Amino acid sequence: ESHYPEFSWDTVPIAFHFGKSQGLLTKEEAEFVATRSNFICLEKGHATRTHGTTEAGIEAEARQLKNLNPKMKVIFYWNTFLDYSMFAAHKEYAKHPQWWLRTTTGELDRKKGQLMRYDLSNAEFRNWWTNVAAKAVVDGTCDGVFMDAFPQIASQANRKLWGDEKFEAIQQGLQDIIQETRQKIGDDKLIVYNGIRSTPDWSAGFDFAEYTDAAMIEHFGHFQSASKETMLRDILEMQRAAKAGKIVVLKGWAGFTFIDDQAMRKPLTQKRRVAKDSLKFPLACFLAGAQENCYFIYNWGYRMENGCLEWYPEFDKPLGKPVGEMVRDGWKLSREYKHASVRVDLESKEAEIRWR
Repeated sequence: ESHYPEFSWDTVPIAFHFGKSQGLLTKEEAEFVATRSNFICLEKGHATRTHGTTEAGIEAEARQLKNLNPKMKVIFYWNTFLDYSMFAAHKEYAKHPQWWLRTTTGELDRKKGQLMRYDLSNAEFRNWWTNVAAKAVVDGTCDGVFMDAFPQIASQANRKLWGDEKFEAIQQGLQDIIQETRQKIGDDKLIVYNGIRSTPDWSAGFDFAEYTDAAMIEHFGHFQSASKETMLRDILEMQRAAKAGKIVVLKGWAGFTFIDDQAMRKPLTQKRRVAKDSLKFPLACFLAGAQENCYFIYNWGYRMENGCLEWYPEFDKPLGKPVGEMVRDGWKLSREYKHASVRVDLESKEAEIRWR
């Protein structure tokens, strides 16, 4: 409620989610972000080239953004499952081998690149992890935390590595770490998590709602979520969770993603042409289902340069409050706003936005 980012329907509601590893945002970049949104999550690595640690880079960025826009809610990225190297916290975790997660054989559980995965069932680890979040948001200038990697924690394949007993303890540990985060950071801070996910094999809607404020739909229209069935499931879950009072962040992709090699090799001007042509469909999907506290992100990745500071005239046009609920006819969706009429067909991937 009162701790949410200040929401408006005046124009398309926008959020940001990115990092600039090479330094703080320039004056122009910070002015752009702070003026055009009240809601940004700063990624791992942000400003580490000049500030050393992600914690120091994010803290300095939060201060400069809030000097520009005191209503900007700045969210600290803190992965719930993975021990990334570019945080001061990494060399703290390195000193607590009693916490480290192992497979049934006693081998350390690490992703490729010697990236340890956390044993959420360990209470001492959880106290430390939530302390890192509290340092960033209570003592520091951020307004909340972005808890990534829930689908990885829940993956049934982890049972093979850990055994069933440890798997269940880790799933309970996720419940406990979310609760303990809320207790340590307070009721006026935001908990954003990743997230809502719809694939043919595995799906997750908004969860942990007594504690979490916001969920990302990270894969909208892309990855294993491009089918009409999974798109409809994502849009309907946005509608449902936001009608129930939650924040939903729909991550649109600008016709390609950061793992699409041929697309990522194209000259920037061509990427921009693709991004312009690719906007209407996901924007219409977002507007079809959007409710209060729903935000759109649109780009091709999570580094600043991946389209994150591009802009489009659609984001400047009067939108206004919805004047009716989303209407569905099979794969076709429509929505009426005070200053716009939205139509999208998930089966043909056609869309129309009539601005007025």
